[PDB]
Amino acid sequence: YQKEEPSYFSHSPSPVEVYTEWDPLEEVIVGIMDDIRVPDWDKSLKAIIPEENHDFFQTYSGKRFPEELLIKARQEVETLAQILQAEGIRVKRPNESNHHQPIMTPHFTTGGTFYSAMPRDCLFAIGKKIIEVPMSWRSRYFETFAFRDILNDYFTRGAEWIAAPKPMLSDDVWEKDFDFEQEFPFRSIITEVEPLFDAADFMKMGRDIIGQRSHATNKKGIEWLRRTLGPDYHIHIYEFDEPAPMHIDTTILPLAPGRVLINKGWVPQIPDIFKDWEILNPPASNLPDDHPLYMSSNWIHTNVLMLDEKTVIVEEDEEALISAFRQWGFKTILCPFKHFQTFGGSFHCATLDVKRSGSLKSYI
Amino acid sequence: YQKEEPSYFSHSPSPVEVYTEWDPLEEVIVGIMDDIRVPDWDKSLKAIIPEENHDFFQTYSGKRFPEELLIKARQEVETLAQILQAEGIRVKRPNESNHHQPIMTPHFTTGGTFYSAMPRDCLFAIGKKIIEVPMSWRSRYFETFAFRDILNDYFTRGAEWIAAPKPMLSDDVWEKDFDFEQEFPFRSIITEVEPLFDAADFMKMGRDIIGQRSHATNKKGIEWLRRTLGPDYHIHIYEFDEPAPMHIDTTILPLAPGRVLINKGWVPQIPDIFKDWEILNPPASNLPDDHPLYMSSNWIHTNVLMLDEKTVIVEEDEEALISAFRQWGFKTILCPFKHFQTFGGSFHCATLDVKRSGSLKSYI
Repeated sequence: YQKEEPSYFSHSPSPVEVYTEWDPLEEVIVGIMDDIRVPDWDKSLKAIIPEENHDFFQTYSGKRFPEELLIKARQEVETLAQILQAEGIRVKRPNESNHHQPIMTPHFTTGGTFYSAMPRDCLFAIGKKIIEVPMSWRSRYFETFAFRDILNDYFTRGAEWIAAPKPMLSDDVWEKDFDFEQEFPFRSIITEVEPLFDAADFMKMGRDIIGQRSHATNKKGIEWLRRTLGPDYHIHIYEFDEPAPMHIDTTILPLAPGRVLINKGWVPQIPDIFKDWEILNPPASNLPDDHPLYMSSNWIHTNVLMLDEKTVIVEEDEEALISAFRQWGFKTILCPFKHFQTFGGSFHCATLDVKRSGSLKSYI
Repeated sequence: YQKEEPSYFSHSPSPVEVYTEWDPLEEVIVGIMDDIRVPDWDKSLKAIIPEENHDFFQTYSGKRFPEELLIKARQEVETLAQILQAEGIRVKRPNESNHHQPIMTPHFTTGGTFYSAMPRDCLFAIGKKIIEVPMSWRSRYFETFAFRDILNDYFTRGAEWIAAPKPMLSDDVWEKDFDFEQEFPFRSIITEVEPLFDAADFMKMGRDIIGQRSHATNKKGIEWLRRTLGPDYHIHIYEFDEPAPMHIDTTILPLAPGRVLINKGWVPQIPDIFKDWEILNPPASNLPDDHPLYMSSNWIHTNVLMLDEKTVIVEEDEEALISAFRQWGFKTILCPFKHFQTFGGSFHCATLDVKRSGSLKSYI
């Protein structure tokens, strides 16, 4: 009689383990800026991108961004990674890849991929799970491939590495009766044909998670996250006043137990899970009006990263915000990032916290 | 304060619920035989396709199978579907798709997909989970798309519908220095660069699952399925003497509690979980030597399907085995299927049991 084969992996604790946005950070993924590609102009971009930039994205669809802005964005994210290394944190970076090659799938084609700069959009990590999300942007279909050396490694060492079903993203994804000139109120550009969501529509609070619907995240996608995470976690969905919402990390940022940064202008009614929390309202950005912001509001400066309950990284020229964080009792670590922010994210979007020290608790 | 949005789904019970190969079958997916495509000749096919047929697969690489054979095969899977409906079983079928359109991904291209006839290969279902597995074949990259109306339906009614990370399938997926005439000892054509497996390398026995490594199922893939299923289930891996193995369902087939069909020639040492089981050795096949078999051995007739512990569907011309099943105490439902068997599978490969009545138990 034949005996079964022993296990192929050794017994090892998961290098992925994180429950909140604020526990002491131990390991983080940090995006890169390599030879990126302007995505092909379509309805996903048309619904989300600031009206003032439409002429640019239509002109450069499927081609490159200005080299001078990219060189500055590159130096800024390398500076950020060097600062995280200096704070004792393990840092992983995705690989370079060829963003400029034709892509053909059963229901769409693109001129390539997009970028590897925003790991927070394409990966969701809580507990020991790291999830490749089903993204609605066709140019982000293969975005996780650049992170695959990191993911396979986490997997071999005990991480639960799983994925939503890769979407079809046929033209059936888009609303046929959409008015692009009706900036308000929010009507989603994507339908309920399949589960879709970007990880950056959710924020982690232990046994509780806050999220929103957006042009990137539908009800099926939220329900898929609910089911996959299981009954250990509760996802609470709220609705805010931002026109054309995409990610949530410029609206609600938990910074410590009982302390949440909230975009006051877009949140006139605060989620009830914060009734006993201290509410901090961030001042407006000091960026010139001249400064290009291809893929975000003028509130991208609130997209901060917590190294622990009392330490935050914030863009170096945001003096009003920096000053506020200090009065609130936070240590500030300053980093230049305005040119990275042109490309639609700041420190939070550019990172994924995969390990923070602490256990799974309730804070509401 | 603002209250969170209610759930979007209902408390409906999962329509996927299955634990064994033999519990009374209530719902099943049955494949279709549409205008299918010959896969592009590559090293997976060279390792896996029988040597007699290499001339054909090289010469018709990326083009079609003979219509005469295809028409008969399409007839036979429709006869099967109707036979299952007449038994009172709910039958689901995938949509038609375009198998002949070029596919381009960052690390490979193909001239299309393959076929939608073998749902047992591309989907794995146990408990309430239905899983899109990471297949090693580039031509099978989008195989689950034809099934997505079924999968979306099951999901909205409560099934746990998840996926392995879609593989990169770069040329690093194959051993660069592989020699093909030394079929023994077994050496995998696919490497350990990413998790890969076909669902047909695993059989369900409640809390216990039996699987094997194959040219389509690697060590990382087995670990991935172990972790994803969790500690409710145990996967036992064994090794058999089939040359160039791809699936397990012509080698080991549990038919009822304590009764297992074992292909005696390939299994000189029986897996120890069968020490207390009755072991049924099937007789040899009845097909004439001249009958075309593209992608299988002449043991394809053991790939049977159980509708309950005492009812088995078997190919109608397999006189010896039909008689064996009756001697063993099984009701036999006969169906013509030889023409379908030419394309690599019989009843078990052609189907996926998504619901059988019963609870999770142990049979070992």
